[PDB]
Amino acid sequence: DEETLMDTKWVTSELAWTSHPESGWEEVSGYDEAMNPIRTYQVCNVRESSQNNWLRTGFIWRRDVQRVYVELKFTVRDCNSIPNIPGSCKETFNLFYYEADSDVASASSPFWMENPYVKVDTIAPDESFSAGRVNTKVRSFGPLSKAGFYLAFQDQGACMSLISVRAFYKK
Repeated sequence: DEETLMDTKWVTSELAWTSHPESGWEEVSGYDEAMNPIRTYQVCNVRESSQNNWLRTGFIWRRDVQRVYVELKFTVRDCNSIPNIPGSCKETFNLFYYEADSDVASASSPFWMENPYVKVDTIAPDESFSAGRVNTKVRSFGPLSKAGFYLAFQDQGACMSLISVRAFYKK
């Protein structure tokens, strides 16, 4: 038994998450594996140096949940399949969370807050398009003690697409 706290596939308009910088992660009209229309995020600045692209979700109320699970579905381009690629190309991204007692963040505020985004994990693909298949990975974090949290993603020079994100808890 499970309950969903947030799912990107619920959204029919726009996620309108916060990209820092704007030239990094980009929201796009996309498709899941079953060709449901859904909102996706992508980033692929593979020929530029010094990439540190962050993306932060909206605020998610945690209820009374101690440990949150996060299901990510994503695709990654094999670095070595990209013509004349610099050696800095990456194939992983990082997942973080940020606990808060209220929706303190703002897309107009500076991105970095008093407390750190706390790392959940470095996420690697099982398969990368080179052809490969959509990757599905589940990670968790906690114990939580504040009213809610944000999730956040860091790219540093990969070419990938975040197809969906679902935060849930196990009952």
